Amino acid sequence: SMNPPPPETSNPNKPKRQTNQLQYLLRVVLKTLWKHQFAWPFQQPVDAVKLNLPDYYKIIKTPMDMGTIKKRLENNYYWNAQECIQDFNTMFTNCYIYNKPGDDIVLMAEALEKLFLQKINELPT
Repeated sequence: SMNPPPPETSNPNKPKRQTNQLQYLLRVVLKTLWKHQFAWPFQQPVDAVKLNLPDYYKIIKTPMDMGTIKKRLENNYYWNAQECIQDFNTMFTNCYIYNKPGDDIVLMAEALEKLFLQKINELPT
């Protein structure tokens, strides 16, 4: 029922890059999803205490959220675009795992994921 430490956003010994694809992931992908009307549940780690979801972190063992992704991008945490794309997909998958089809939160994730897919379809070479 308690919250775990959040995913790390800083690790000085992890090697880092600022590739054109990573810049696109921040300036296009993250920015588009972050401003969406349905972004709010995904803008920070799930607070299982405040939301009264005592089983959330029993089921979700690789938590991820756009607040974490935003900090990772702004902090140049990643080596490549695939790492960041994986974080987005982990976020969506966690939502679908924990919740039920048709739940409001699932419809919200689906809308954000549709935009995600549209933007990553134009990921620059």
